[PDB]
Amino acid sequence: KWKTVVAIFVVVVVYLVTGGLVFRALEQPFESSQKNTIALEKAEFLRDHVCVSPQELETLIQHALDADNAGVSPIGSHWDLGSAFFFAGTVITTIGYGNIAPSTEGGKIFCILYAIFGIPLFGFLLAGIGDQLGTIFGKSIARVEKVFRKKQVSQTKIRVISTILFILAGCIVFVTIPAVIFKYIEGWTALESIYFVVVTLTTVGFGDFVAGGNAGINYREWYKPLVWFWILVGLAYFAAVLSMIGDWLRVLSK
Amino acid sequence: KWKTVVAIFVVVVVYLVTGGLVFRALEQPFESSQKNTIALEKAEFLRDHVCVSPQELETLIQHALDADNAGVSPIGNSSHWDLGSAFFFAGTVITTIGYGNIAPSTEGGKIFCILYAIFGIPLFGFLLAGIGDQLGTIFGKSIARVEKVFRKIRVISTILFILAGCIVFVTIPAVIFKYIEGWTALESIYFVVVTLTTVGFGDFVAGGNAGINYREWYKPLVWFWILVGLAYFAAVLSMIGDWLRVLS
Ligand SMILES: [K+]
Ligand SMILES: [K+]
Ligand SMILES: [K+]
Ligand SMILES: [K+]
Repeated sequence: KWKTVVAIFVVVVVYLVTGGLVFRALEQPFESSQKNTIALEKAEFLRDHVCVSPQELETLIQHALDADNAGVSPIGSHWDLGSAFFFAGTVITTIGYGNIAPSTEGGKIFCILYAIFGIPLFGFLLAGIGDQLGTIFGKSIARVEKVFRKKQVSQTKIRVISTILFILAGCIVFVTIPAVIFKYIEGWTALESIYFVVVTLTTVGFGDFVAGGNAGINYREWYKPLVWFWILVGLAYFAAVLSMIGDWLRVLSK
Repeated sequence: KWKTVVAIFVVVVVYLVTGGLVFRALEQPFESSQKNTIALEKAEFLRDHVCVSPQELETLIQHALDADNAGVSPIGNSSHWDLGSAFFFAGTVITTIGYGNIAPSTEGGKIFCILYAIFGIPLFGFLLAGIGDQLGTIFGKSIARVEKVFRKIRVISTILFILAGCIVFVTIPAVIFKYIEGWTALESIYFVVVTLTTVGFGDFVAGGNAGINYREWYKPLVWFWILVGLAYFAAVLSMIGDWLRVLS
């Protein structure tokens, strides 16, 4: 119904206006801070180095940015058999970190066709893992559900206890335990690790934090595909969690 | 069934190995080219400018990168967190596109983004399902008018919907982004596909240029296109999924 479509639209538009105001309240002071810091650092380089013109400076910065955009650090491979495999995975899962992206015209063309047919192909694997996890957790939850049924507990509370039991159990295995590993391996903060997990498993994938992206960290070859395996089982868990939040939002709608 | 789950896994693993080899065949020679280009550009700067030491060169390059990571161009008044630009950022999280050209740098901004995504993505799901049902009624009533003419079929209707929607949601907006943002014909189509599949690399982001001073009607209209375009692409990717299930 169009009447209900307009209602959800008004809620979403308000939710975005609200979100945007909270984000600028938390981010605009830091943005202004970095805007002034680069203004000062560029101005002090032209003071200290008189043999450098303001135009020659901008040309160098542009050359450094062009290199960084291409996935090459302008300080001091991303397409190796393993790193390219994980890139492909990032496209198929719709995460799209963008820390690396195709620069070649042909690379962009192949990326279009690869995503179009690859994303539905993953959909089957994600639905398959989703059904398997629903059988593993489903059998474990039923064992607990039978215990409360004997205790004359209401059908309401049992379903509530089960929903909190599944979320809490999976949150340990797919969110907490991997974030502890990323905090130690990648060397991020407790917040930045949880932030990476949520941003990854929601398929948002900003690319500010990417597992196995540090030049200084020389971790073994098994880490990159193991991260992709965590993603595979973690996306199925998060899909169920986001579906339950949707289900609870439908309850609040009625 | 687990027997079919392992089968799809083997297909996906092969598809990734294949994909990775095609991507490196197209990208690794250019990567090596840019690796040598920055090496020579830095070496030429230190030759032409003797008053600059190799240490103070890396320090500025580092300062420039730090600024770019924070979403501030180290080139050359404009903001990324203004009422309108922050609204589009919120939209990017909710649609799961996540361009990442801008992302929260604050610990609090990161905390709020976790909660915002968790409750916001399902909220969008309803709006996307609602637009999906409405488009299915608009395109469904228009296809039935043509279907009645030939009766006096399902394959002919699928080709008609894909071609019609591809003009309205992919072709026409790509032409606008090529003129407004100033991208190539390829880069505009590439941006549209990367955006409407919710991949969102962030290499190309509408309303991201510092030099381009587009009005307050540009940034929200882009999200309005994202809103109706995601519903179209969701149906297209569902049909490709349906077609693959037939081949299975
Ligand atoms: K990104
Ligand atoms: K994404
Ligand atoms: K992304
Ligand atoms: K996505």
